[PDB]
Amino acid sequence: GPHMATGQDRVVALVDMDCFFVQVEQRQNPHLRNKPCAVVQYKSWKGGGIIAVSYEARAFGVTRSMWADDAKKLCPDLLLAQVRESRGKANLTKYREASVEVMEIMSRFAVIERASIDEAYVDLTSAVQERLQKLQGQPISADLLPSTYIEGLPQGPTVQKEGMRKQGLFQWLDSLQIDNLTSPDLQLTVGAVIVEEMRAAIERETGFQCSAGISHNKVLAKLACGLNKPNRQTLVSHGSVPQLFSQMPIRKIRSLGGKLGASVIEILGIEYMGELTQFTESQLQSHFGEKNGSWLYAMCRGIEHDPVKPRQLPKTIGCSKNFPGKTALATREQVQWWLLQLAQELEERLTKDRNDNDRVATQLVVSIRVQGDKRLSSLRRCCALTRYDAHKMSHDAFTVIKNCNTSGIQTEWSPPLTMLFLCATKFSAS
DNA sequence: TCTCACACT
DNA sequence: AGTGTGAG
Ligand SMILES: Nc1ccn([C@H]2C[C@H](O)[C@@H](COP(=O)(O)NP(=O)(O)OP(=O)(O)O)O2)c(=O)n1
Ligand SMILES: [Mg+2]
Ligand SMILES: [Mg+2]
Repeated sequence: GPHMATGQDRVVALVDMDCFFVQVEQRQNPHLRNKPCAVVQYKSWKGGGIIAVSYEARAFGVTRSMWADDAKKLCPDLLLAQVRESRGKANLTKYREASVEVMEIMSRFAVIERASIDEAYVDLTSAVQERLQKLQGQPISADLLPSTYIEGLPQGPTVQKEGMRKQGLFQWLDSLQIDNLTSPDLQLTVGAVIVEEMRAAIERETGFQCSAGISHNKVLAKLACGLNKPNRQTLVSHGSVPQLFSQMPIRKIRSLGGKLGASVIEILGIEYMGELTQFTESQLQSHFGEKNGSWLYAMCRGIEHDPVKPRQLPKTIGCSKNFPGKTALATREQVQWWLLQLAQELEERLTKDRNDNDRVATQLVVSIRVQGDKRLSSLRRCCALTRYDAHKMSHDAFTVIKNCNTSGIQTEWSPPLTMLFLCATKFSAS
């Protein structure tokens, strides 16, 4: 009763850019706007691999991971933009710079956790408290929430999309207790007001549209965000959780999309997140471990405590390239040339990073994959990163891996290399 | 057929 | 440390 925590202590949002790399290319090239289009990497093999898809193209069935030649069979008028290539490899600079534009705007509203190139969590608890004081128990107008869905509503005793959205929003607002500044539902609603303002600022100042989720924790905010993408935001209240989870496949929850989620389904013989409530915490810890078990017990009730970490910048800066099939690297000079290419990109990124962000990397991680190996990495080794110098980095990288060459013949390399990866890690202030 | 964070040991 | 999972 009075002592059962409900996980309603924070207001957390997740903002995720819509078809992000496509919007970056559409802003640059107006001819791609409002068209079925996709962003591809590496044009020579089957037209390139698609990594992002506009919503117009998604209507034709175009998806990420399709070859463009194959996407063209579904959507013959599909337009394409190519990722820049530098030093023989895809170069993601344009998208990293565009990400910084967005993350800097979000940071004006609250400390953010950068979760990926195109999304960030926000802890809005303090901002909401501030705004509630300013509001002075005065009602929240639907006009302040023009792109907000309230998950689960309308419900109870119109056939158009926007009509339903308004109907649900009206039911929600009509039920709100605005004279109680500690009401979690009211706190979420003020959170949604702030997120409308944030999303409007991002669109005004960059041209990019995004979606967002507002709830009491990161997992629910992420789940919420995807419910009404694109260009809308979704509020998932604590009360909405039982119905929402009652038919929600386990794999849809962040961190349960892989082997762990598959094991939950298999071991327990369930399908939906809500079905987890029937197990004791000890039962869950017995199957999935102390940490996962406690997390699952709380999460299936809508409760999660993972903090929004104050981190706006990536913790590592890495450069990698695959050399699949018959392209695997088989000579010393080949391996040395490509390590050098990677090291040169890394140096460029590291130097820019040190000037912008007042920090230096101190460890260089080198990873390879040898042909035949079914693992994503064969060998991983680290060494000291003492100077931002590509020739030194590439020579050092070769040293920590040169004993992998099982060829007595010095010039040849065996087994051939199907992947090289260099990553700068362990940053210190500078 | 290119990235980045984090748990385990 | 090095290996692996999970995700954008
Ligand atoms: N496997 C992946 C997933 C994403 N990305 C890139 C391209 C995406 O535009 C960008 C953001 O990923 P995303 O949020 O999963 N999808 P995207 O923003 O394109 O579409 P939405 O579904 O969010 O509207 O990361 C990638 O290069 N490889
Ligand atoms: Mg996105
Ligand atoms: Mg995303």
